[PDB]
Amino acid sequence: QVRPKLPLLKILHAAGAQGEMFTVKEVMHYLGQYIMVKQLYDQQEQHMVYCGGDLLGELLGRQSFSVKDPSPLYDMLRKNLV
Amino acid sequence: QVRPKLPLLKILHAAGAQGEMFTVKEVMHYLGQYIMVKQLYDQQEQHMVYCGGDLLGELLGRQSFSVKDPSPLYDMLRKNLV
Ligand SMILES: Cc1c(Cl)ccc2c(/C=C3\NC(=O)N(Cc4ccc(F)c(F)c4)C3=O)c[nH]c12
Ligand SMILES: Cc1c(Cl)ccc2c(/C=C3\NC(=O)N(Cc4ccc(F)c(F)c4)C3=O)c[nH]c12
Repeated sequence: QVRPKLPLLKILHAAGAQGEMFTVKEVMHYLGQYIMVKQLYDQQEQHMVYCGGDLLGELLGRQSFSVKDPSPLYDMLRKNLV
Repeated sequence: QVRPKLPLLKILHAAGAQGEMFTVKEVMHYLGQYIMVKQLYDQQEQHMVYCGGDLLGELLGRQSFSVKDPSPLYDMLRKNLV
């Protein structure tokens, strides 16, 4: 089981998660939710996430990532779920 | 506002919608959910919706569409709303 730190719960909750303990599938569904509802992906680079000045970005530290290559976010997730 | 038809009413509900009437975009937005959660998009081709055999397929009439060129179910709402 995974209890994230506040900041990511923050993206997390904000995509309608509830609570503190979680799974990794679950942590991946809400971050997807978030990107989809925040509509953060690129209308023309459909796999590219643009989260400049957006709290994901904050948490990832990049302004962009590709989902076709998800590493930098794993290193977010490798970093953030206790 | 729009009265979605059962077979599209089928698909909305599958991604946790409820009711009989919905706006365009909540609607636009459940399809969004159906597709995300069911992984209808191709992981390499992310703007690409691989849906044959799925309810969505035939209701689109099809086996995919380009989420860049949505006219099939922009067309499939227009005949399935309301
Ligand atoms: C990378 C990534 C993550 Cl993580 C999460 C969501 C997305 C994503 C989402 C969408 N692209 C799109 O065009 N729509 C609107 C849409 C809805 C239903 C239709 F049937 C339809 F044709 C069009 C989207 O929801 C594109 N990349 C993503
Ligand atoms: C076209 C279209 C429609 Cl219509 C609806 C949804 C999508 C879509 C969604 C995803 N692609 C992806 O790789 N994930 C996983 C994911 C989870 C958490 C993250 F943080 C993340 F970066 C990536 C997705 O959820 C990609 N194209 C779509």
